Amino acid sequence: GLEVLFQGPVSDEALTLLFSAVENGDQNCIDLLCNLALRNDDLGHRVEKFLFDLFSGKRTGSSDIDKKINQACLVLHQIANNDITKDNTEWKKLHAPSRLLYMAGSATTDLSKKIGIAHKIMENLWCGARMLSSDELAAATQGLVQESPLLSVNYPIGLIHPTTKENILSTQLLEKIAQSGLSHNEVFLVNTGDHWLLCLFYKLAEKIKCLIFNTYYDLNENTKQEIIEAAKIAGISESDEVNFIEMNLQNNVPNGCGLFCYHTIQLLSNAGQNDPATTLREFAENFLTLSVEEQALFNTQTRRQIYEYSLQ
Ligand SMILES: [K+]
Ligand SMILES: [K+]
Repeated sequence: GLEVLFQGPVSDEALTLLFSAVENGDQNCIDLLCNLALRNDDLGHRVEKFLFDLFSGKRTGSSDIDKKINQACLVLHQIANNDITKDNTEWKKLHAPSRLLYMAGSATTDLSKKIGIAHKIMENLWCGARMLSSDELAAATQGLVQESPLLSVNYPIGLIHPTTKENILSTQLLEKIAQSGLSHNEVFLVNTGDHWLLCLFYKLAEKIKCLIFNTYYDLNENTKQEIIEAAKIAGISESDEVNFIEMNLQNNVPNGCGLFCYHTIQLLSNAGQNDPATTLREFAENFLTLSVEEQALFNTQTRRQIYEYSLQ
């Protein structure tokens, strides 16, 4: 029944058939899966994505298919570190930032066998406590909203410039207003040391509303004031109109401030006709009712879905 994988463009159904076979099969089906995702052709590309979507939680799967993927990742790890593969740098999937190389590098805990892999992708890319860089966050948050014209995300900045003490959020706002104006929803991602803040500017019928989403410990009145000063540039009247939503969610999600910024923008993109403050506050409250494992799974899955934008 798997003969259809080699007959013309591969159906989304034929792919589910493949992973159904892997779920119920043994080492042959795993080896077949790896062989197919290693291909340069369109079929290899389709298999590679479907596999990555299951590896990242973008597609749900049985707990049995997750265990097959862990094996596929280990097989690819061994192929990526094999001497034959290293001698043939023309094999793009094994020498470039690919989904396949990322999955391969997630197979052990020995960094000694992830060095070359990491270099080809760009250091421990698979750490669950990585404080996200601005470029990595910029790629993911903006790719996330390509199909949402009403939702605009800006390049991640710091709140205050180190060598001049100037409000950068004040300048980014000014420039965005001059360059394109403020969209229906305007997202600004602002760094305050270790922390990424989600600054959402949204209009409620000719009335600008501001909203700050903090997923760590609460903020200093100093940093809060610098934000408000910037917030007033966008047409916010008095400091009381700025809504600071602050709930620490980063106990079991270390340095996950950028992770929550990403997932938040996704929530806003899929619930367009609603209230941002409610959408976010309900998430943060619901997130605290989850188990340690459900949170650690969010940590892992969001990190993998984020880095996909830094891959080909
Ligand atoms: K957009
Ligand atoms: K705009």
